[PDB]
Amino acid sequence: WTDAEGYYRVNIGEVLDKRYNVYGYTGQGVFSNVVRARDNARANQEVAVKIIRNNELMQKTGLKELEFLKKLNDADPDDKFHCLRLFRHFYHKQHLCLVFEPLSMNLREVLKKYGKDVGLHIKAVRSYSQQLFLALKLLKRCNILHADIKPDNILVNESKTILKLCDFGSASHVADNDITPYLVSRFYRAPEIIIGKSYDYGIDMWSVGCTLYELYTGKILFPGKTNNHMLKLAMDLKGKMPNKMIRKGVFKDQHFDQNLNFMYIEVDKVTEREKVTVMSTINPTKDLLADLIGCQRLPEDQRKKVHQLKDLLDQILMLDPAKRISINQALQHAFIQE
Ligand SMILES: NC(=O)c1cc2c(-c3ccc(C(=O)NCc4ccccc4N)s3)cccc2s1
Repeated sequence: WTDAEGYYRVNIGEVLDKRYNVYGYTGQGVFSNVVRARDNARANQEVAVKIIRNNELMQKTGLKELEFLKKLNDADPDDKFHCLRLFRHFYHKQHLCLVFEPLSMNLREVLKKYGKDVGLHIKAVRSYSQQLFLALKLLKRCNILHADIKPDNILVNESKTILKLCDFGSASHVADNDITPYLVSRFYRAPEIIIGKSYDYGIDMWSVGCTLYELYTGKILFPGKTNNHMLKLAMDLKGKMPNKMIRKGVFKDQHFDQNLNFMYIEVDKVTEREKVTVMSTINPTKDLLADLIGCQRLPEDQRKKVHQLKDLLDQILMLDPAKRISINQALQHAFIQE
C-alpha cells in the first residue's frame, strides 16, 4: 500500500474508506499525493482526497492543517472568503486522508498551460486579486498567518472563475511568532522575515503582491537564490531598507554593516565563489510598469488596468510592513473597483 518513500500507492479505480471511488490522479508534492474521487455515500459528489505520506512528522503537519481548516471553515459557514473547504478526514492503511471540495488545478499549473513567460488576462488577475484579498480578510479575522502564499497553494475550479487558498501546513496563530528567517517559500518571503523584525498578517499581503505580478507576467517577481539576494531584489524596486527597520532586525548583521551599508553577496562569474560588495546606496532600477507590459500592444481599457495593478503592487511591496497597504484599502483599490 505504501512505497519506500512513504507515499500511498494510488491505483485508479480503487475505493478509499469504502466510499471514495478514485477515478483521477491530480499530483504529488513533498508531503502527499492528491486524487479525484466521487463520494458513493453522497450522490457521487466530486471530491479531492489528499493522502499524507506515512511519516509521523508529516502526519502531525496534516493534523495541524485539520485544526486551521476547521477554524477557517467554521468562521466562514457560507464560504464567502475563498479558503479551501475540508469535508472530513479518515485513515486508510495508516495514511491520513483529507477530503476536500473538488479542485484539481493550482495557479502554477494554469500559468504553465496558458503560456510560459506569458501570464493571464488582466480581467482574470483583477478577479483573482479581489478573491485573494477576501482570503487575507478571513485569515486576519481568525488571527491566522498562512505563511506560504504562492501560485502552487492557490487552487482554481474547472472554469477557472473561483480560486481557493489551500495548504495550511505552514500556518500559525499570529501570537506564537517563531523568529525564523526561513518562514514562507523564499521567492514570496517578506523582508521583515529575512532581517528578523516583528511580523504579522503583512507577510501574507506581501506574498499576494508577489503572486499578482507573477499571474500577469508569468514570471517570479523576486527569484532570489538566498535571503541576502531576496533583499537586494526587493531594494532594486524600493531602494535601501529604511534605517529604523534595519536596526530592529535580529538578523541585521547578516545583511548590513555597522554604518547600515548593505553587504551584497555575489557568486563571481569566473570562480564559483561568493564575494561581498558594500553598497551605501541601492538606486531603484526595477521598472515594474515596463515589466507588466510585455512590450505588448493592449486595448486602452486593459492599459488603464495594468497601470492600476502597478500602483496596487507599489502599495503592497513597501519594505516596511507598517507602511504596507491594508486588506481594506487593497479591496477598495482602483484596480479592483474601476
Ligand atoms: N497542498 C494542499 O494542501 C492541497 C493540494 C490540493 C490539490 C492540488 C492541485 C494540484 C496539485 C499538484 O500537486 N500539482 C502540481 C504537480 C504535481 C505533480 C506533477 C505535476 C504537477 N503539475 S495538488 C487539489 C485539491 C486539493 C488540494 S489540498
